[PDB]
Amino acid sequence: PDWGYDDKNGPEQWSKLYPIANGNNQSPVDIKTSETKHDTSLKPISVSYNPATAKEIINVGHSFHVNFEDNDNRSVLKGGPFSDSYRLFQFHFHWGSTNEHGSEHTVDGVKYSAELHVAHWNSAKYSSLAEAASKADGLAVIGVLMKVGEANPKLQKVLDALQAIKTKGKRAPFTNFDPSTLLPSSLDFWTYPGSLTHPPLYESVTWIICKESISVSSEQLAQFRSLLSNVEGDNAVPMQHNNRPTQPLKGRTVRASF
Ligand SMILES: Nc1cc(C(Cl)=C(Cl)Cl)c(S(N)(=O)=O)cc1S(N)(=O)=O
Ligand SMILES: [Zn+2]
Repeated sequence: PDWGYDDKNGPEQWSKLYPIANGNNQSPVDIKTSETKHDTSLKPISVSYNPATAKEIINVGHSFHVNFEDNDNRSVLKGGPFSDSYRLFQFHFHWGSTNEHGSEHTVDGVKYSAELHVAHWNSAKYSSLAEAASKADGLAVIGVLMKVGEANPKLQKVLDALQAIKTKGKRAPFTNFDPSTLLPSSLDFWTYPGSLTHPPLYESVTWIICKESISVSSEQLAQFRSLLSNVEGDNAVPMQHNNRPTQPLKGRTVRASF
């Protein structure tokens, strides 16, 4: 695994292997609210997820992923800036080494403690995730800023599952879960054209960033950081952080739905 988040293989070094790191549509960004453009043409975000599409949780070494069956349109995102239906395939989190930072997106310079990514691919235009992932209109990702405070009970199934995937490569079934339960009450959002926030950093993402945060406790964040990046039997290496710094807007417009 050439890339990671440590001093030698981390975000400031990704450009050596992935020159798109220094591109014009890189994510995440700082959303400066004085510079957002309210767009009257934005429709409300519509999510409709079937809990039976939940499939598997996986320790991928730098993070963990919760994957969904994506063979049909049982679980879809519509509305907002999109004409096309986008098919749910994954959610995951980013976090930092301490409570002070850990989100990827920031709002008016303010860093949150963690961030939820709910990822979808354009099944109107493309035939698979692998095809869509490199296309400018291929991916739609909802970002939710997670503010340290009260324990969030909606995270329970996810946190309880981590003990079965402690080390790199471990995976387990993760079923009967609707991740719309993790979204805030308001789906008021910012949107901008951007990228995956880690390699391969493709500029394929329409970002949908929620205005409203969701909560997370200090102890729930500790559960994320207690996951191990090493394989079973090796020296324990906690997953301390996996958030990328904010990237230059390079003249992009962040639009507001509100
Ligand atoms: N950084 C990143 C990478 C991927 C991956 Cl691992 C692929 Cl192999 Cl496409 C994906 S995804 N949704 O897994 O295709 C999303 C992101 S993110 N953090 O939401 O921008
Ligand atoms: Zn992410």
